[PDB]
Amino acid sequence: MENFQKVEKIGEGTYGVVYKARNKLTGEVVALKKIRLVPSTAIREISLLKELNHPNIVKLLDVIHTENKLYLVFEFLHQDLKKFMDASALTGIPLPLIKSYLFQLLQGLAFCHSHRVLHRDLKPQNLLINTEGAIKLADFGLARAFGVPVRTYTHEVVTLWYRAPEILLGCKYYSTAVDIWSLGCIFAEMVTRRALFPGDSEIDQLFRIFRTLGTPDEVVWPGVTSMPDYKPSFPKWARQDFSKVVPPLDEDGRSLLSQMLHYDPNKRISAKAALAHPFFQDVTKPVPHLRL
Ligand SMILES: Brc1cccc(-c2cc(NCc3ccncc3)[n+]3[nH]cnc3n2)c1
Repeated sequence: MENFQKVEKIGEGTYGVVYKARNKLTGEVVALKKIRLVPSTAIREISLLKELNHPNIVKLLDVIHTENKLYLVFEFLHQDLKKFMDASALTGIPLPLIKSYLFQLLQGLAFCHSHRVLHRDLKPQNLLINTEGAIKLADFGLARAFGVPVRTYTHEVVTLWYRAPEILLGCKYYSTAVDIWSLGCIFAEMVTRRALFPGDSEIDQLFRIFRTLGTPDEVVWPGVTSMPDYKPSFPKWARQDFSKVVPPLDEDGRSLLSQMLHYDPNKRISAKAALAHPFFQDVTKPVPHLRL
């Protein structure tokens, strides 16, 4: 830590305070993350993430285990998508830019997933943008390392808006399809300028999902009725047309959103397959209008 000078508190993450900081020797400007509670297991797992390098993954520069505390030093980026969407509310992110960002995030998932590494807590606050038209995933792999708590260290509620339904139904064993689902929800949110499923508890989240996509059953999701927190007593809602759910998204876009939104995680499109989807045939890399 003494090798850093804290420029400023950026905010309060899942695990702890996030600082913008300068390496007190090397000049480099970085994101510094203190991790609350170190266990041998988390070290070895964190250390596997330093090698998981990709242009659409926020680079983990260094892990520091000293004084029995744990800091993570990250490539610094100046804005997240949550804030960028807020800034863009009056007219929406232009579709060519939504496509570029989606395309790039799928590239980063496709990388991590091929090495068997999931995010598990994708969300706008976790997706970070620069002035070059790029977008990157933060905190990849940290959920397996440390868990995902209900409240942060500052009791701030961790949002459920982007959580896949197999998790909400108590499935113990997640696959990579959970990130696809989150990303699907983020994709719908960029398009409509409104969160898809803003639940404020687990059941409100589940039921919000149900009301839009239909209560899942053994037809669409084999094995569903036998998941840990499934209850025969769930209300049975009918599914809504996607045309109602995300206008004015185009046919290709709606078609892809649907596959990213499949109940059965096994049926849910992979990142790699999704990059091949006709939605992305005219993809480009526009530069965002950023005010820092
Ligand atoms: Br709080 C919180 C929760 C999850 C991720 C991050 C960030 C933000 C960020 N920069 C975006 C901002 C946001 C606001 N002010 C300055 C930079 N990062 N750069 C590199 N890792 C980062 N992790 C912060």
